[PDB]
Amino acid sequence: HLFKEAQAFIENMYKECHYETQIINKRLHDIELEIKETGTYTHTEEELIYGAKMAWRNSNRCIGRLFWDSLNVIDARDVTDEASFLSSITYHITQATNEGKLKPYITIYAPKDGPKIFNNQLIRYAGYDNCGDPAEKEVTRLANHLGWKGKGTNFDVLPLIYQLPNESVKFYEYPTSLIKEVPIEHNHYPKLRKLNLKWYAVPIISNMDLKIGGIVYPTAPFNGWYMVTEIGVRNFIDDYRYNLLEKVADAFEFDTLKNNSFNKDRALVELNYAVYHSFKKEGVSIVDHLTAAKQFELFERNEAQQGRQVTGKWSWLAPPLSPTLTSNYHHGYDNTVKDPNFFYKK
Amino acid sequence: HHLFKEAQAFIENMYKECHYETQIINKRLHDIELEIKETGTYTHTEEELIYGAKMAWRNSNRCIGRLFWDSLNVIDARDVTDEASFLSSITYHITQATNEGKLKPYITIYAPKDGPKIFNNQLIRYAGYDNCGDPAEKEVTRLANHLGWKGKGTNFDVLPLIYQLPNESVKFYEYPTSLIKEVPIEHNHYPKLRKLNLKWYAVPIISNMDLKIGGIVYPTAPFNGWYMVTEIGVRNFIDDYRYNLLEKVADAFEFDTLKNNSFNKDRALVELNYAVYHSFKKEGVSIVDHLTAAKQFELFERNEAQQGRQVTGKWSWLAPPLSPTLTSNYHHGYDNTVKDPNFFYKK
Ligand code: HEM
Ligand code: HEM
Ligand SMILES: OC[C@H]1O[C@@](CO)(O[C@H]2O[C@H](CO)[C@@H](O)[C@H](O)[C@H]2O)[C@@H](O)[C@@H]1O
Ligand SMILES: OC[C@H]1O[C@@](CO)(O[C@H]2O[C@H](CO)[C@@H](O)[C@H](O)[C@H]2O)[C@@H](O)[C@@H]1O
Repeated sequence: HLFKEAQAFIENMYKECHYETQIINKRLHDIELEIKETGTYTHTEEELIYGAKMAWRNSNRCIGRLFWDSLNVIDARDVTDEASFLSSITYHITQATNEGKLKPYITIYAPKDGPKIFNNQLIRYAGYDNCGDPAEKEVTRLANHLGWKGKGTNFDVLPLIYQLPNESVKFYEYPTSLIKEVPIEHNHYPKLRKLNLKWYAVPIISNMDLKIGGIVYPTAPFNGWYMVTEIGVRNFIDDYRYNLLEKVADAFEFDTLKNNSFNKDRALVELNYAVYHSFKKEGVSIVDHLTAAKQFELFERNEAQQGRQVTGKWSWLAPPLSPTLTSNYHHGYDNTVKDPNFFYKK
Repeated sequence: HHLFKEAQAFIENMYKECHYETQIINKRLHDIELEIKETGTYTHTEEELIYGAKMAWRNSNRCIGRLFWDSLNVIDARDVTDEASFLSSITYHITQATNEGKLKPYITIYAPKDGPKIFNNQLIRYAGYDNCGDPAEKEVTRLANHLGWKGKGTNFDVLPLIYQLPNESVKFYEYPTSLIKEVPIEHNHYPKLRKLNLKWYAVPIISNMDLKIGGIVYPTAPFNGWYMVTEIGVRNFIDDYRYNLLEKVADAFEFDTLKNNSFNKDRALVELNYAVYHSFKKEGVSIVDHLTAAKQFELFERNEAQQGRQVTGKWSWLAPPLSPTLTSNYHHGYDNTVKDPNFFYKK
């Protein structure tokens, strides 16, 4: 079964790379071998780089796949000592941030006996009883249990929580200078700044499994740049998250929030307008929900031109703001999940 | 036989819900089994027809307004076979449904075999032309024109009923003006919007679906409820394959630009729904906003739990096309199993 998934991957990659049937066979030969010698096989560095790009390209729930081939992949399968591991994490965050103009990065670690990461994202705000991000409560209790103690504000950057093989779980705090943050303000509603809201620049998912032709990489944090509604609608407004609708509505001076007023709806638009332009002011990359969809159309065009069909999960590709104003809203998608890809941990 | 299976499942589900003794159910199943052998199908007890229609609305996975299923006003018109009575029954439904603005949910079920045939998508819809009107009603408008119907050629020409009684040509019938309640759209804060001369009808009456109850298919059974703001303010007015009014409306709201990062497109959308909502309110026509409708759906789920029934649904349709994250249904999935009785699109 392993060789079967492996074969599938090699064929697709090489066919897409216009490789002579000849070498394809040689490669399958080499693989079939070490699968017997070992139990699994090892991807060439070209396959690892191409496999991760393909995984992003098959990520059905991703609206930003237009830039899939832009991924900067880092082979860290050899990282086994604490110093180099930590060094690789900070390097990723530093190179991804790129002084504001974010760059797609993925740091792939060893598929077996490798560094384990417990964070949902390399960068997240703690979640406490009376403040913080409710979604990060679990990971925050773990941090505290380990000995970590944050300032206790609404935006305490959680530390990297990791564990090397044959060692206990540890946590590492990033120097604040490493994490770029964006104060949120509205150039038409002075009172918004008074709420002291802000968000980090780079979203680095570190709790998913990367699968390339049979091999499963349990640790391979990756990042892109935000799309307004992620911060302005879900992070800040979801009732199970920061749930700031009321405080923000006040900053916008809406005397009421009765459903009849449609102020709840106006507050959402304004908040995303503030988030977007606050990021723009800090020189940090961000894309608005509608532009993000236009870029997605191009992705679809670029794929059809390469003879590939487009898969996707409708409910995710559609933004939580003026969804009908996006092309993808008006038709369905084939949610078929292909390999390579990213999956949730069991 | 296949028919009896479905009739039985319906009878059992229904009578069980009404707490009817086992003997009552078995007696009914006998009578049904009997008349299927003697005639091909069976006839629904008037009670079964009324409760069956309500179970159909309650099982409709795509409907956010199911909290009111219990209140459906069912009209049995399986006896109507002549034209004059057919039309009369239509104006009656429209009359009762509208109720001068205090809209009431109604459904008229005609004969399941050899009954009146209806071609409209909704009893009330605006004509669709090549240079104006509702693009969605092009096909139906072509038919109306072919039959000799001729409208003033505006963006809002109320189409005529198009029907056909057995062994008779397809005809069209124009509703009296007084019969069709309409609402002019205007925004209190934006006087320029009135200048667009927009409006919409009060009652949404679906007339293009099949009602299925215990194996019995009722092809002609128009139903209605009242509108939820986004159906008009977002889809009907803004979809590019509908009236496509974003640019025009934006100008009425005086937006200097519609470039994406300006977010005016989104403000324009919220403002247009605010207009549509209060316009209906000003004219005294029932309407519910998207968020309020979703709150009522929460109640529906609470009531259904208390009745031992599970709730099915189609997520993408339940989530409104405006600030969907502000509705509870957006944050979890829904079992889209289609149970009977139910409504179906005509094949
Ligand atoms: C370049 C900028 C990018 C943009 C703007 C973009 C945008 C998005 C958005 C809006 C989501 C929805 C998140 C949510 O609301 O839950 C998402 C999900 C996703 N994206 Fe992208 N993306 C980008 C880069 C990346 C990269 C680099 C990868 C892969 C290496 C990727 C993989 C995915 C995956 C796996 C999901 C689903 C994750 C989940 O299940 O929660 N994205 N992306
Ligand atoms: C009493 C007020 C009601 C409200 C506010 C309500 C609201 C809605 C909404 C918002 C939709 C989606 C429309 C669209 O986007 O195309 C819908 C669909 C639906 N509703 Fe309701 N509804 C009501 C009454 C009814 C009644 C009385 C019935 C059944 C006898 C019903 C049957 C359905 C069905 C079958 C659909 C799907 C129709 C389609 O496929 O286009 N609804 N309703
Ligand atoms: O936009 C992509 C999305 O559209 C659907 C709608 O059914 O299919 C269309 O696009 C495909 C290309 O990805 C074509 O293969 C297909 O023929 C066309 O109808 C979805 O299947 C697809 O996910
Ligand atoms: O809300 C209905 C919807 O919820 C799901 C999961 O999203 O089912 C869970 O919640 C129901 C509460 O209404 C329970 O009856 C059900 O047992 C539970 O699993 C869907 O399956 C359902 O469509």
